[PDB]
Amino acid sequence: LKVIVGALIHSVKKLADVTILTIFCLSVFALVGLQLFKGNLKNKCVKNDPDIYINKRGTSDPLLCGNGSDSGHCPDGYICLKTSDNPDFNYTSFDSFAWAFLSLFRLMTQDSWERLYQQTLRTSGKIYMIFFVLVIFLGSFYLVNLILAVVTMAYEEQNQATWVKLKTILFGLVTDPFAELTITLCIVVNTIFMAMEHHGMSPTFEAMLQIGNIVFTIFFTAEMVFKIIAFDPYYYFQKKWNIFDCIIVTVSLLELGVAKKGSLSVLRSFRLLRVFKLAKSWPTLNTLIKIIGNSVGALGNLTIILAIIVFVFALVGKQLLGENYRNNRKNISAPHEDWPRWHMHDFFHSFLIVFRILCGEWIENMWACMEVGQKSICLILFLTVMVLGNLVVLNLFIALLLNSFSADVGWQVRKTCYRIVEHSWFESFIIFMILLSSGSLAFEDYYLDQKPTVKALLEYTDRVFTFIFVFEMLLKWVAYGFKKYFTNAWCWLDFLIVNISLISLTAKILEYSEVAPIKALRTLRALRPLRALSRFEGMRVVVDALVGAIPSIMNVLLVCLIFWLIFSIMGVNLFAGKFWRCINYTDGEFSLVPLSIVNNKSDCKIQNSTGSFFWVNVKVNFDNVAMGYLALLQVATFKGWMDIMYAAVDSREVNMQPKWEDNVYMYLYFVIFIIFGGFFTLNLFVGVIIDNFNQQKKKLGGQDIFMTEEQKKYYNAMKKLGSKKPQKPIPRPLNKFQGFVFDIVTRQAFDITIMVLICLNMITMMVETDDQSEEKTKILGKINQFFVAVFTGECVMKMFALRQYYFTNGWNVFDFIVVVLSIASLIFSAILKSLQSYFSPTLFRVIRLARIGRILRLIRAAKGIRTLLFALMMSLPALFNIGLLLFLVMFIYSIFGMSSFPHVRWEAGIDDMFNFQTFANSMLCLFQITTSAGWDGLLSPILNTGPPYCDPNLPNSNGTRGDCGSPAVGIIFFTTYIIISFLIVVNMYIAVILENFN
Ligand SMILES: *[C@@H]1O[C@H](CO)[C@@H](O[C@@H]2O[C@H](CO)[C@@H](O[C@@H]3O[C@H](CO)[C@@H](O)[C@H](O)[C@@H]3O)[C@H](O)[C@H]2NC(C)=O)[C@H](O)[C@H]1NC(C)=O
Ligand SMILES: *[C@@H]1O[C@H](CO)[C@@H](O[C@@H]2O[C@H](CO)[C@@H](O[C@@H]3O[C@H](CO)[C@@H](O)[C@H](O)[C@@H]3O)[C@H](O)[C@H]2NC(C)=O)[C@H](O)[C@H]1NC(C)=O
Ligand SMILES: *[C@@H]1O[C@H](CO)[C@@H](O[C@@H]2O[C@H](CO)[C@@H](O[C@@H]3O[C@H](CO)[C@@H](O)[C@H](O)[C@@H]3O)[C@H](O)[C@H]2NC(C)=O)[C@H](O)[C@H]1NC(C)=O
Ligand SMILES: CCCCCCCCCCCCCCCCCCOC[C@@H](O)COP(=O)(O)OCC[N+](C)(C)C
Ligand SMILES: CC(C)CCC[C@@H](C)[C@H]1CC[C@H]2[C@@H]3CC=C4C[C@@H](O)CC[C@]4(C)[C@H]3CC[C@]12C
Ligand SMILES: CC(C)CCC[C@@H](C)[C@H]1CC[C@H]2[C@@H]3CC=C4C[C@@H](O)CC[C@]4(C)[C@H]3CC[C@]12C
Ligand SMILES: CC(C)CCC[C@@H](C)[C@H]1CC[C@H]2[C@@H]3CC=C4C[C@@H](O)CC[C@]4(C)[C@H]3CC[C@]12C
Repeated sequence: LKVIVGALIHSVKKLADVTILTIFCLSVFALVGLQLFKGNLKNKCVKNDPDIYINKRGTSDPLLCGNGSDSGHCPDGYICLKTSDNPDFNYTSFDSFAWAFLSLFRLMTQDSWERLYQQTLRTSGKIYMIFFVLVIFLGSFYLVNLILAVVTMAYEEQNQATWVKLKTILFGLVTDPFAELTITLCIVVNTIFMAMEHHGMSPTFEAMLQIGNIVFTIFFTAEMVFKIIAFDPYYYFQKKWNIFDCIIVTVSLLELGVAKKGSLSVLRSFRLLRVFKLAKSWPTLNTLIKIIGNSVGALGNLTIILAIIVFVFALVGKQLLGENYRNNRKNISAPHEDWPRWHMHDFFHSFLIVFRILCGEWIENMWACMEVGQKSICLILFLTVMVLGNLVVLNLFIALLLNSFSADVGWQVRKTCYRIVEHSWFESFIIFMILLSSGSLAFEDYYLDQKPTVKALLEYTDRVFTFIFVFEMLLKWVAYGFKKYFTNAWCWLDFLIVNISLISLTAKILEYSEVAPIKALRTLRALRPLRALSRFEGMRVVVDALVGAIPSIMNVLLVCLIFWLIFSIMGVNLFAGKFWRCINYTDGEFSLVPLSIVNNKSDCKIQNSTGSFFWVNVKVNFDNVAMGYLALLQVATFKGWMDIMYAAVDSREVNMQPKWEDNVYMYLYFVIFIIFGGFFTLNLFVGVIIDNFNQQKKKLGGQDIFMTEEQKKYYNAMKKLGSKKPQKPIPRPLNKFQGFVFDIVTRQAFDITIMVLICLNMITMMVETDDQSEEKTKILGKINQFFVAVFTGECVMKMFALRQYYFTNGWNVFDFIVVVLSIASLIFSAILKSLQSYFSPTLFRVIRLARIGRILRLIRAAKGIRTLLFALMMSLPALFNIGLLLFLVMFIYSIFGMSSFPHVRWEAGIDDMFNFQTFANSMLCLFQITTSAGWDGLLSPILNTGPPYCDPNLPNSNGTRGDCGSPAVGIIFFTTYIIISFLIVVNMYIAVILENFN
């Protein structure tokens, strides 16, 4: 027992340092947030007229508004006041450290951090984007990387630790190579015929599909009969793949003999599994099948323990909270429906709740589970499931990732021009004329219409810039030469950009600025910032590194697309066009008509006596295979996963009003898709990526990636600083006056005392709350002097002792800086207390931030936190280059969105402050969706194409389609951005992982 106890202490010691780092960073950021905005979110609107709150369209909750300029304003007739109630159920805010640590925890884990990021900005202001980017990068991305690296190192160390029929049979053995190609082509054609379905399905089309299925079944059955006849059970049946083929074909002909053909729709797509037969031709698909098999096979024990854990947690939650869930339904249920959409009453819903927790969404059900049970018991269960659940899942993801993978005078002029081009006077000029040109696009926003001078200046700048670029291009042509220029890869990335701009501007100036293709091309002017990729050394290097994996990414992309086509043909069959519903739309907010009044289309048509009954489809549905792909991508990115998963369960059949959870068991389809097209299809992409960088690195022979030569030598210098830190030993003072001061300073317990004092300062900083007694305010202020005075005295003592000898140490300079900063902050506060200098309290609470600079002293005294911070220090250049590339991508998409969706109707995620009409708002939205959070909410107001959800007919300034977007371009934009950002962030994670690996 003692041996296993010690073993458990071990394998936790591995995460000891990372856990302490997480706790300390969370505490520091909690203190920063608490000081910045405490009890600020409780700023609901109240009508000047008891309490009168207005509600934002589409949401019953009150509207958090705040005083300031950046912060979100409030409708006329309302004054933002510190109404005493927190926005979400009264359970989310920064009014105290205990409520600030949890908010930062859920901001690190990223669960629904979109709401927090758009609330705290609405209240405090837009300028607070800095805190959120900092906590996401330094907090979320960094801490998850380090935890993943800890688990990876632990498990890597574990891994490396240890008659007539006979005549026909003779003639039936043709088995020509043409036969296998023919059968494979037959499989592909069967799939492509079964993958062309839709809502229309004219009778001729239905008959054609039926006869096609019949003939293909006939061919497959004839082939199986011929093979079994030619072979015997010992030869034919003995094969695993033959058994699979026989099972699928017999399940296809039995249903082909059923009364209701594939009425189940699970059997109408059971034959579709045969596409696995393409495993022979496809190595990547073979590897995917191997991944799944070994996950269920050799590595099946880990999955079994995961499943039993999830089942046990779901059962415990049900048994403990179902009675309260039923007794208090009205407390958490939606305004109209009588039951919560997600609850824990019966085992199925408890298991779905636990799966939602494991999926990365827990607070939404946490809050509600607090207003139906004791806060203590419901808080433990929700947190323990997350930590244990996400640890066990990431334990499988690595186990699968380590077993399947790795287990005349003209020529003189030409030469002169060639030499001139290489000159710095032109190179640097072009580099910063490519930066200014890219930057100038940010001012082309929707509000630009209101500043005629600004747009005129911008168009002058654009014309001059394109003229300059044409001159540069023709000079480069006349110097370098046609073949030399066109050989390079980037040379033509500039040529096509220049031509796009040229033809667009020529069309505009030719009084032909009305052609739809011309307008679309002009909308592609967001490609101008792309021109800065070649010039910058680091961005060019990272671009080359990324392009080095296109061959290794295309195969996995194709395999994922096929394995998703299967699930997009299973979903289209199970439920197509069955998502339509009859809604009642009185104001923005609408209530689907109860099935008592209208239960089908004609009823919703004859009872239109209210003037508002509407029959409209869900925004994301399963009508055809393209929408199936979109609705599977939303479930894979885990955003919009409920609007298309609620429609599924409430639908009954074609042209019938959805009923409350009639298809309560249709959640299994989405659960299965999540499992397979997620944990078993991203694991493939990741393994392929960790072998395409491991290769090409062993090929590079250790050459650093994402880094230039100057950055490499700087990295080497810093690596030496990792051992050069110590300076010469300090001589002891000779005179008693300085000698006694020195020998008192340098002592066994001096450092312990200073650390304890910093800990006490942290304690007295965290005891702070919102709206506390004036007595406690005075106490904190006075103890905020007992500490600043003491630290300044100690710093001046150590400065007097040893004179300039100690100044050589860098961190001594750092702590001197923090102490003098505290003194300066106190002086500034005292001076600003005057009657002449008065500003918002935010200025007080931001100047008071110097204390955290004064409590960062523990870093120099830390054990492993300092090592991890050193690793981050070394990795900074690589992450800087990748961040430059990511910001360039974000800028491209910002310009695209600003040009394309500045008129959509403000619904769901979009608001009056998170629109696309301004560059700041566009950057805010793109930063939010960079992690694929709320992208569904931003997409939904674009999918709308007709009334009432959007009014296609609406002046909308000059906006076309009124308040309705273009679903095709919206889907392309958002899907491309999320995929590209996933690639860039996984590059960042790989860079950090390898930097810590060294
Ligand atoms: C939409 O749903 C409604 C209600 O289900 C359908 O109307 C219904 O039509 C049926 C068949 O005519 C009616 O059944 C009949 O009821 C009368 C007595 O009212 C009885 O004498 C007949 O023998 C038969 O049982 C049903 O009552 C009627 N319900 C109502 C209130 O309208 C409607 O046809 C559906 N429309 C579509 C196209 O989905
Ligand atoms: C129930 O009755 C209402 C009212 O007739 C129907 O709404 C109507 O829907 C049509 C088609 O969407 C609308 O046509 C267009 O509407 C826009 C926006 O008003 C307008 O700009 C166009 O000129 C054109 O009229 C129609 O206006 C709209 N009428 C109203 C006032 O709602 C609804 O479709 C009916 N629903 C059912 C299921 O019977
Ligand atoms: C479906 O939508 C319609 C239209 O919004 C709803 O009817 C509307 O109900 C409101 C009351 O919530 C009516 O406003 C007021 O009603 C009171 C009734 O005493 C009246 O005294 C006021 O002068 C005022 O009219 C509104 O007029 C009425 N509009 C109509 C005629 O459709 C309907 O209740 C909704 N039904 C469901 C089940 O969602
Ligand atoms: C949204 C994009 C995010 C970034 C990732 C995706 C990038 C896609 C590709 C964009 C750039 C495509 C052109 C640049 C990539 C290829 C080039 C990538 O770097 C070029 C070096 O590999 C080779 O140098 P050069 O091509 O200048 O010339 C050397 C001699 N050879 C190579 C010509 C024989
Ligand atoms: C309802 C449909 C669409 C989804 C479920 C598909 C199921 C039934 C599939 C996926 C995994 C498949 C099995 C995979 C492996 C083997 C072993 C082989 O020696 C015979 C076939 C057999 C036993 C398959 C039978 C069919 C199977 C169980
Ligand atoms: C049409 C206008 C706007 C832009 C024209 C850009 C032209 C010159 C660019 C666009 C894409 C380029 C091609 C992209 C990739 C390759 C493969 C390489 O192995 C040989 C050159 C070749 C074939 C390039 C030749 C130049 C090219 C065709
Ligand atoms: C190691 C310790 C500090 C970890 C945290 C301990 C717990 C008990 C801390 C976390 C936040 C703390 C609270 C933060 C702020 C206030 C307001 C103050 O006017 C009274 C104390 C009170 C209400 C604190 C009580 C103790 C508290 C709940």
